[PDB]
Amino acid sequence: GIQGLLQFIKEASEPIHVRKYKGQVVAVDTYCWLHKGAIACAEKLAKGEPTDRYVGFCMKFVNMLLSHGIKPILVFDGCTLPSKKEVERSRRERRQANLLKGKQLLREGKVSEARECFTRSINITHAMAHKVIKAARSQGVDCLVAPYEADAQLAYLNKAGIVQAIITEDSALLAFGCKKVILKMDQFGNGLEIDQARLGMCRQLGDVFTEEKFRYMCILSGCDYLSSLRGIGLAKACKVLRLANNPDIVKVIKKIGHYLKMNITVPEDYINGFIRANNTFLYQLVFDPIKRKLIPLNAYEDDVDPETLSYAGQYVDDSIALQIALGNKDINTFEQIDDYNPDT
DNA sequence: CGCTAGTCGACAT
DNA sequence: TCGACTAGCG
Ligand SMILES: [Mn+2]
Ligand SMILES: [Mn+2]
Ligand SMILES: [Mn+2]
Ligand SMILES: [Mn+2]
Ligand code: NA
Repeated sequence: GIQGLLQFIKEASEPIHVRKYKGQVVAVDTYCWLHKGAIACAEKLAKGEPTDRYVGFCMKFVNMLLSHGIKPILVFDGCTLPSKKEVERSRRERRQANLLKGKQLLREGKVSEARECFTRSINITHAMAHKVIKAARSQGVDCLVAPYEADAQLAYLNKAGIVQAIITEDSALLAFGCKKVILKMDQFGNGLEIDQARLGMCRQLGDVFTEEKFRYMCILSGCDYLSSLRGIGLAKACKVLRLANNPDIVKVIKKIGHYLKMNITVPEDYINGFIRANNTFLYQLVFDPIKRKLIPLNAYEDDVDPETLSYAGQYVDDSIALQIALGNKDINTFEQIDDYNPDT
């Protein structure tokens, strides 16, 4: 959701081929592939007609990784995150709008236009993802459903040393503190890598290459958890953090118009939103696959009360988190759609 | 120049 | 699940 982030830090990126990670473990932001896969068969998906074309699309990529001796872990988005509800609403509204329009264009005969609308009405469901999971597993590929956003789960797997890199199209994964992200990776393995440790290569960040400041910059520029103040993008957010001296980020935001020589009113709820968004990048719940439990992405500090962090994912019993992670529990019916047992 | 909001692009015949 | 582009605005 950090619009314009990749161009802005392009200096820190390197063209690569995934051969680099041969014999290592890479995690995949699989909903990216799913959304790409679904475009080919949008019409049938919109009409409710049966399709599994998207499964073969994802499997091309999976197969390619395996051929180069990469051990992929496919990660899937799970339950809805309240911090993202506004964005979830606008996406839902847009899908609905386009689906209706396509249908009306079918009673018109304009199949060309109707196709353009359907393709923008695509909704990726757990049922669709679960078909990819079965395909993957049958080829011995580890799959994991995040309890909430795949984003934080990926970050967690990268930070824990479980995977060495993350394949995704979402550059905001860097604000979650991923070490290595591989973007724009094509079907042949060519892609664009950004390492957190090379963010200092990026001249226009100044000293906003440190984890905490980089996160603040991303949030300030406007992210999925929190719309920016009007007139603030990456460059001005970066500028505020460069020029600001005070460590207390709240006191800096309150006087943000000062650092920028702009008339910017900062509403009281914006500070609250900013804190919430910060806490969401930091403490969004993930599933530790080794101990098989729900944990915050980072350990709680001595400044956060975990009781107040519902918006970052509510805890559920670990036995339930397990069934979700294995893909057994449908997200929504919360009923068993499968009974895969990794032990046996 | 930097930011915004709208648009449109991803598939693959 | 997202990103790239662009014309217009300050
Ligand atoms: Mn849940
Ligand atoms: Mn979703
Ligand atoms: Mn994201
Ligand atoms: Mn995501
Ligand atoms: Na912004």
